[PDB]
Parts: sequence; structure tokens; C-alpha cells
Amino acid sequence: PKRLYCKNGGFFLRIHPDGRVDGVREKSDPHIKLQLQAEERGVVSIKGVSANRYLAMKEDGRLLASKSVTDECFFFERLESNNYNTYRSRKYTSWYVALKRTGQYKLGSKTGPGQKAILFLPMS
Ligand SMILES: O=C(O)C1=C[C@H](O)[C@@H](OS(=O)(=O)O)[C@H](O[C@H]2[C@H](O)[C@@H](NS(=O)(=O)O)[C@@H](O[C@H]3[C@H](O)[C@@H](OS(=O)(=O)O)[C@H](O[C@H]4[C@H](O)[C@@H](NS(=O)(=O)O)[C@@H](O)O[C@@H]4COS(=O)(=O)O)O[C@H]3C(=O)O)O[C@@H]2COS(=O)(=O)O)O1
Repeated sequence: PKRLYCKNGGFFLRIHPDGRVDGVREKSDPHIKLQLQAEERGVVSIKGVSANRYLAMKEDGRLLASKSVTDECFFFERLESNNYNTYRSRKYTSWYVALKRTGQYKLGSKTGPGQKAILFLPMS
């Protein structure tokens, strides 16, 4: 039951109950409560507690939430400097979960390992 705080702008990842994924700056938003469950060492599924959906990365680079687990719902969790974590798609292996400075999700296809947009600070 954490909250993923993105370094690019200062937005918390959010998972809405309709499938839409985005960021907010309000820390009391109930849709920013997440549950990361490891499938093994280094691989996690990220689910939005309220919405009961998993974060998924689609083939066009989009981020959305799906009610059931698909091979687009898994990500390698890797620790970066200063305790920030990054989540890279186990399917689209060079694409990273990320948020643009405006709060809207960045397409995984436009991401890369040195961007600030992929860095998340996990908070209870
Ligand atoms: O593909 C594009 O759409 C795209 C690519 C190019 O990079 C650039 O287009 S170009 O024609 O000018 O070459 C333009 O880049 C965008 C970039 O896509 C945006 N990233 S997003 O917010 O995720 O959408 C954004 O970048 C800003 C972000 O905060 C961040 O980008 S990223 O790392 O997450 O990809 C990045 O942050 C800088 C930071 O500001 C620096 N801090 S300092 O105070 O200035 O010293 C420093 O710490 O470095 C980081 C990361 O290093 S980097 O920037 O050198 O890679 O950059 C931010 C920024 O540049 O605004 O905006 C750029 C520019 O967009 S603009 O609207 O044209 O201004 O689009």
C-alpha cells in the first residue's frame, strides 16, 4: 500500500476506476494508493487499490489499467540512485512507466533510462 511519487514534476501516479492512468499532485487522492506484488525477485505487478485494476502498458506506448492481469501488466523493478525506483515493461523491454512534467503519462516508447520522467519515489 504505497504511493509512487514521480520526480518529473512531482505527481503521484494514479489509477482511475475506468481504466485511465495519470498523475495528481493531491496526496489524499484515494486512487493513488497502490499495491505492488512481486512475481519473483525484481518483477512486479502494480495495482490501484480502489479501482482494483492493474497498470498495463499497451502496444502503442499508452498506459492504462485493466481489470485483469495480462502480459502487459508486469514490470521489472530496478533501484536507482538516491532510492528512486524504475519500472520497465517485461513485454516491451525498453519502455518505462513514466510521467511527463504536466502530469499526463508519457508513452513508454518515448522513454529512456536517463530520463527524469521514469524516476519514482515509493512512499507508504
Ligand atoms: O520527443 C520529444 O517529444 C521531444 C524530444 C526532445 O527531447 C525535445 O524536442 S527537441 O526538438 O527540442 O529536441 C522535446 O523534449 C521535451 C521532453 O520530451 C519533455 N520530457 S517530458 O516532460 O517527460 O515529456 C520535457 O523535458 C523536461 C522534463 O522535465 C525532463 O525530460 S525527461 O528527462 O523526463 O525526458 C528533462 O529534465 C531535465 C531537467 O530539467 C534538468 N534540470 S535544470 O534545472 O535545468 O538544470 C536536468 O536535471 O536534466 C533533466 C533531464 O536531462 S535532459 O533534459 O537533458 O534530458 O527535461 C525537461 C525539459 O527539457 O523541459 O521537455 C522537453 C523539451 O520540451 S519543449 O516543450 O520543447 O520545451 O521533445
